[PDB]
Parts: sequence; C-alpha cells; structure tokens
Amino acid sequence: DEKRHLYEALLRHNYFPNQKGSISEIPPCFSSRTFTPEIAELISSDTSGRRSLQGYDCVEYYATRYNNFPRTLSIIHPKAYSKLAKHIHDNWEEIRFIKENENSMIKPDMHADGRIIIMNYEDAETKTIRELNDGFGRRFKVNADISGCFTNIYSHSIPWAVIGVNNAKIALKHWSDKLDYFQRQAKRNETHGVPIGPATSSIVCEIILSAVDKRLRDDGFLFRRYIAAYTCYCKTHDDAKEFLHLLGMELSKYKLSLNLHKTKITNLPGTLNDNWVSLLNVNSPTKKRFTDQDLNKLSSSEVINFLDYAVQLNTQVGGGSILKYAISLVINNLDEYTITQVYDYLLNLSWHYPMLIPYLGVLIEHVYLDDGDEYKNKFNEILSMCAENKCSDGMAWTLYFCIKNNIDIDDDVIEKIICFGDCLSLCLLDSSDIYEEKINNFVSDIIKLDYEYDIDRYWLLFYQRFFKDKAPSPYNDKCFDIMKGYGVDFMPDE
Amino acid sequence: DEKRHLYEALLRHNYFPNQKGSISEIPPCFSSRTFTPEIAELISSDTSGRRSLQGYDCVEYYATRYNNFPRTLSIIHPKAYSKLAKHIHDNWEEIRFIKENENSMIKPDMHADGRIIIMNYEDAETKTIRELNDGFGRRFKVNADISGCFTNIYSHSIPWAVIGVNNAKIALKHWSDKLDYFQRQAKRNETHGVPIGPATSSIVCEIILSAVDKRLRDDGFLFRRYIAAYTCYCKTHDDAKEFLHLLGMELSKYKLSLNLHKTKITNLPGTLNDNWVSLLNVNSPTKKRFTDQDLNKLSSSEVINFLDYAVQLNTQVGGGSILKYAISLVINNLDEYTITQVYDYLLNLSWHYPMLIPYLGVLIEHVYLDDGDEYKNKFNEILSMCAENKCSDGMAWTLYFCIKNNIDIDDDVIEKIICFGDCLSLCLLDSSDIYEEKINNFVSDIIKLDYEYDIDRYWLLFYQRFFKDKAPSPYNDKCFDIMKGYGVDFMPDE
Repeated sequence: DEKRHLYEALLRHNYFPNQKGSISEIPPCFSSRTFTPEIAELISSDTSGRRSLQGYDCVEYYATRYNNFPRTLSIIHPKAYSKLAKHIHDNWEEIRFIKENENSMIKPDMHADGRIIIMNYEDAETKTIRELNDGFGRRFKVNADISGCFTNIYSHSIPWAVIGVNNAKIALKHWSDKLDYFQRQAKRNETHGVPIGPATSSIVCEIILSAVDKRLRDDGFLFRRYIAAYTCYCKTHDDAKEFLHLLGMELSKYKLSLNLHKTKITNLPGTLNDNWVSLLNVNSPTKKRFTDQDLNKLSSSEVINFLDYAVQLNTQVGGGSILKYAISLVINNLDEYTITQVYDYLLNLSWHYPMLIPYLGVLIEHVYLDDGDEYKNKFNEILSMCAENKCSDGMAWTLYFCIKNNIDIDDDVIEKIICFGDCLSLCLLDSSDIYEEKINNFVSDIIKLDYEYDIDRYWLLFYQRFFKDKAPSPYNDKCFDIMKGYGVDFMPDE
Repeated sequence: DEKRHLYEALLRHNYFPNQKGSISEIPPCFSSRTFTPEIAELISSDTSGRRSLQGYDCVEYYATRYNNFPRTLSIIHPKAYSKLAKHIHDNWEEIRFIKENENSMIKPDMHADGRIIIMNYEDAETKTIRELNDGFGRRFKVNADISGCFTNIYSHSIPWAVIGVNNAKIALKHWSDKLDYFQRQAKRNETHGVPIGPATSSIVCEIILSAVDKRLRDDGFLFRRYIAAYTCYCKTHDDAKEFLHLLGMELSKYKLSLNLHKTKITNLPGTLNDNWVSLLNVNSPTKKRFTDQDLNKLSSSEVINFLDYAVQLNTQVGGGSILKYAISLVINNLDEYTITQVYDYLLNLSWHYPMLIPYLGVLIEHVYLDDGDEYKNKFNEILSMCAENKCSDGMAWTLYFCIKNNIDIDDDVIEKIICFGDCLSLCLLDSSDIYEEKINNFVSDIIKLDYEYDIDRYWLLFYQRFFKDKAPSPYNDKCFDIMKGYGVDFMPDE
C-alpha cells in the first residue's frame, strides 16, 4: 500500500535527515530502520511518565553548505516523533493532496529505496525537457525564496492551509489541529519552526505551501517550487512583478515572507543549470563516455588539473557547490595511479571545505591507510578543525572513517570533540567504548542539570547507552523501554 | 530619578517605535505620551476578563529600509505591555547593569527628550575619536552580525543571561523568569522573538547580549556593539578569527548565531564611516558652513546636481542609505527658488524609494499645495504604490500628509488602503471620519472572525474607535476602559 509505504518512510528511512540522494548528510553508521511503525504505535499508546517541560527538544546537527555555512538539521525525539508520524499516517487520505500538486518538484512520492522525500532525484533528461518546455516563449525568469521556511513556519497555520484561514480561526477536533499540536511537540512546544530533515516537517511544509501553489496556479502562473524556491517563467515583466506581489501576499497570509536577498529577475534565455555547472561540465574530462572502461579511466594530470580548475572556478564564481559537483564528476572513474594523488587533494579540500569529507569514504579501501601515520595525523587535524569550526557533518563523517578504518585518534582532539557537544559525534565515541569515562562525565553533567531539554538534545546518546546497557534511561516514561525491548538500534550493523 | 525616567521612557516615549532620532519611522500624529506609568499600574492591577488565546499579538508596521526591504516593527498590546514595563521598572536596580556596559553603544541612557533608546545619537566628533582610538595600532577590522537577533532571541534565555545558563536551568520566582514570561506575553506567548521598536525589547536584547559582551571583554577583545552588530579591532588575523569563534560560542550558548552573509574582515586603515558617506560628504555642496546664511543658501542647479549624483552613487554602490544621507545634507538650507524643484525631485525619489517619504514633511508648508491638483494626484499615486508594495511607513506618512494638508484622497486608492490592512493606516482613515463605513466593515470582519489575535493586531484601531465613542471595546477586560477613563489617546493633538 501507499499508506504503509509512507508509514515505513516516516520512520525507517526519512526519520533521520536523509533528503539528499547522492551523499547523505549523516554517516551510514546512523540508520533509522528497525524503528518500525509498530514500535511507533506502541510508543504512541504509552502514557506513562511525567514531564516538567512542554514538548521535546531535538538532537542537533550542523551540516556544512557550499559556503561553509551551518544548517541545523534535527533528529526529533522519538516519543514526540512516533505520535507525529502515526498521526500523518492515519490521516493520509486527507494529506495526500500534496502529492497531487504539480508545482512542487520535491514532495512525498513512492521512491524505490523506501524514502518519500529525496531532493535532486529526477533524471537530467526530464529536468532539461521541463526547463525548456516551461521556458517556451517567455522573456523573464523570476527566482524567489521563502526567507526562513524551516525557521519560521507557523504551526497554527497548518489548519489555515487545510480548511482556509478564516474557517480555521472560526473553528477555534479536526485532523490538522492535532497535526499542528504534534508538530509543535516535536520542537519544544514551539509554534514557529520545523525540525529540518524528517519527512514529517517536509509534509508539514508541503501542506502549508500547497495552498500558495493553488492560488498561484489559479491565477495562471507558470511556476515551479523546489522546497522553498519559486521559479516563474514570464512572458513580460508585468507577470514578473505581479507573481512576486501575489507570492508575497499568499506567503504573508500564512505568516511567511520572501527572501529578498534571493530575489532576482533574469532575462531568458538564461542557463538551464547554473553557469558554473555548464562551465564544469564543458571542461570536465569525463564529459564523454567512450563505452570502453580503459578510455573512461582518467590519468593523473587530467584529474588534478580539473580539480585545480574547479578550485579557481569556485573562488571566481562561488554561486554553487562547485567542488562537490566537480568531485562527483571524476570520483568514480579514477585509475589506480590517481587514487593517492586525488586522495591527498581531497584531504586538502576536505580540510578547507568540510562538506567534502563524505567523498573520503569512496577512496578509503583503495588507499593503504597504515603508511607512515600520515593519514593518522590528517584525520585528526581535520577532526580538530571540525571541532574548531563547529561543523557536525564533517565531525561525524571523519569519526565514521576513524572507527571504520580503525585509525587511532588523539586525546587532545577528543578534548574538543567532547567539548563541542555534538550529539552524533558523542554517539560515535560512545560506540567506540574506549572513551567510556569522558562520555560518562558529559552525560552526568547533562543529568545533574535536571533540564529535560538537554536530555532531549542528547536523547540519541542517552538511548544508545541505555540500549547498550552502559547506562539507565534518563526518562520516567516507557518510550526507551519499548524501543529497547523490540531491539531499536540507531547505530545498527548489517 | 532614573527609575522614574525609565518608567516614563518605556511608555510615554519609547512604547511606539521611536528609536531613530533624525526622522521617526512613525508619523507624529501617533504619539504614546499620555500613556502615563500610573495608567500602566492600573492596567497591571486589573485582573478582569477571560482570554481564549495565550498571550497578545501586536500592531504590525512594515517600515522600509534603504534597499526597500520591510522590517516589521511592532506596537505591543498595552495590557501585555503595561505589565512588562512595570516589571522592568520595579526590577531596575537589578537591570541597570546593562547601562554600565561599555561595549554597547546604543543602550538605555537618560536622554533629554524623554527616551532611553536612540540609535545614531552620539555626535560625530566623539564617534570619530573613538573610531581612531580603537583602531589604534591594529591590522584588521572584523564586522559580525547576529542573524535574526529580534527574530530569534530566546526568551527563556533571559534568566540564562542574568544568573548563568546552568544556574537558571537548575533553578527551574526570580525576577528574570517573570521578565521572560512578561516578554513572552507581549508576542502571542511565543518563546522566540521580540517586538521591534519598544524599548522593553531593547532592554531584553541588552540583557542577553551583555553576557556575550562580558565574556568577549574578559578575553581581552577590543570590540563595540551597535544593537546586533559587533565591530572588532585586531592586531593580527589570529584575533580576527578567534573573536569570530568566541562570539559564535557565546551567541550559540544563548541560542543565537552569527549572520554569515554580514561577516567580513577588512584590513585597516579602512573608512571611519562607510565609503559612500565620505563620497557624499566630499561632494556635498553644504560641506562648508560659511557663518553667513546667504552663502549657506544653495542654488537650484547645485542641489539638483548633487541629488542626481546621489542617485548614481546609490545605483553604483548601494552599500547604505545614500539617498537619505544626501537629502538630509541639503534639506535644511534650501533657497525659496529650490523648494519646488527639490520638492518634485523628492516626489520622484519618494515614489521609487518609500522610506524617503518623511522628508516630504519638511517642504509641505513652503510648497503651495493647491496648484492645479498636481500634488493631489502625486500623493494618491504614492498611496497606491505603498498599498501595492505593502509598505507601512510610506503609507502612514503619506496619509499624515494627506489629512494634515487637507488634500483629498481618491476612492480607488482607499480600496487598497482598506485591503492592505495596515493598522496604523486604518487609524488615520479612522481619525479622518469620512470613511467611517469602510472602517466599520473591516472591524466587523475582524470581530466576526472571533480570533483574539486579529483583534490584538488591530488593537490600536479598536481602541481609537472606542475612545472616540464610535465603537465599543472588543475586550471583556477593563484595560481599554481604564485607558479611556484617564484620557489615553494614541492619536493626540497639542
């Protein structure tokens, strides 16, 4: 069924931040499968325990963007998440109108892997044909962005999108009001904001933005939405300015607004992709597939020169993720002579740009890591940099490389891994079991605070220790106990 | 006393958004004096009525910045504001540590006019001497900004700043907890955000940011804060990067963050002001005062050419409010021959840039407005533009000009003044009394909603109608009644 596929997707696949489909933002050690929908029903049914704080906090995760900026992905506390996912499942026949929207490019969809939200998933041919087809006969292309979107979505506006603003205000139960309550329970009983990364917040965002899409559609606008980005194709500048006005009205009705540093009108014909994308692909040494693998295999100077050219292009343009695109272009066709050189270049690029650390997972088997302890000092210097810059995805990926490849990790860099206080980093140090006593000091400092929001901020670490019998639950409810009795592990093996 | 001066300042002077000291963001028709502290005590003492919604909403006001961007100033609902101001007054001996901070340039201070928060108030000589004195011997100048500041200040972090994060978490009454509650009551019982414009939110921001200033001070950094902007003077780039790191830590401890599109390191010697400021002042035709007024009086071509040069400079740089600075340079020395020409140039500039509309209040007596109904169509075309662009300060200033100069206003532009739904615009239309019946339809649509937050969004309009006996109170509490019985008028005459 599609209800069952959504129920699997909300918990087994898209609970953790898993929207990016090329490389994940979270290392593959953390997996949210075995958190089955029946365990979510049992958690929702459980009513024990008393909480002194309204709502639940989230395990935080600062992922690095192309400009090294942090984006705070969140792992919802699972007692607050099981109710939210179960509510979205039970109400799916009244929610699936977001699937029938045609202006939302990334939306819930029955993906084969098990997910429902995968950004940048559709193939290049259809994307090109759509871009030309919608750019047919038009003069201007308007790009608009919602300012926060994740930051300031109003949860009380979830019924406003569903049955209208004034009908919902008069009505103040309906399914969308309980959805608003359950979404609020996900993040500290707070009206504004949604945790970034779970598909439940993507569904909540799609529900609110589908009314905006409906009103923009009914006024005859050619437009597409990519999460919070609206692209409009306009025969004249009348359409260009009036779409911006109507989008501003429709967002302001649901308390949202437009990012005016991201608004720009560009005369068609522009570029189907961004300009740096075609600059890289035109100069890519892999741009032609030769149908024989020896020809497809690249040389040392070819890959290195393309990587230098990508570095200059990112310094000179910087409009997008130039390094990640360029590295994905050359990463899978490396010859054995290249692997050490491109590996060290990736070490250089991963230090300077910590979002490039996941690509280091491709080469680690082919590179002989023992060497003369060069890579040993490299990964620790990266770990120190990720501790310094407060970057969670680079820290977690580097620690996944350190435990998976058994490379030792220094004490002084751990002094800042423990002091940074990223939860997912501390779960990796927790799964190592060598640093049991520095982990114990941190969790004891959390418990001695007697602040439930900090325990909810480190619920993944606390649950991993409780499931590994190294600690008891810090909660008086049965949620951790129902998780552990059924075998829920958020750091599972194969 | 200073307690009494603060008590006057919170309500009589800095209740309404009144922080800018050159030209106000709100027209002078709206004045918050006669809202005396004794009326605030009587409102706080009153306990009658029942509210179905937690907290109170605010009268909203989208003011236009230099890039035409809106900033949502708020007028707090006065039942939620009287308690907040009275709480800040009673606790002033425990709050006045923000006055003793030396890195906060704009902070509570006993100003002569009656205010405590006036940005851009200190004289140019001291500012120059400070800028050179702090730029003594240093290589780099770091500029950093808090990302939202007003948008995402965490109210629960008000005790965290006051007695420490962990002490406040263990303590979960103390004065800062009730301050957090009263600040939450100002905006819809919401944890995040502060209403922009009242001095109570400036005090709340100063309380939280003073701990950041204390920690940055104790680590030996030369830095200054302008609301949410940190400028640091650094002997090397070590200081430059480490100040950014420490400021990021101290803000993240109190849940804030750094605006990374506003972070930049510039090698000293840079510019004391911004570069466009010296470009305008070097080319300003008023840059030398001649001690005789006939020499100080400017000609037609001089002012017009400087205004064109300012328009090109703003198109070519755009880094700051070039038009407002240039117009303030020439506005007060106009000769009688200039006044019509500079008036029409200001009409052109006010249409294109609606934040320049307040300068039209200087020239309106010297310009013969009857004419051939040219200015009549001008102010209505501006009113239509302000309705279209959803700009509240331009709308309110243009309406203040229309009622004060008795110039007629068209029906079709009022069709969008009523449809925009800015509260302060509708209070001007309300004070006119010609459009009593279109106002009545709007307030009846608000009341028929039975949503208390919309009534709180238009509390100023509702109170003005109730005080003018044109409508009854829409509240079951006595707050409006205690206001009206003592004569509180938010649109007072002289």
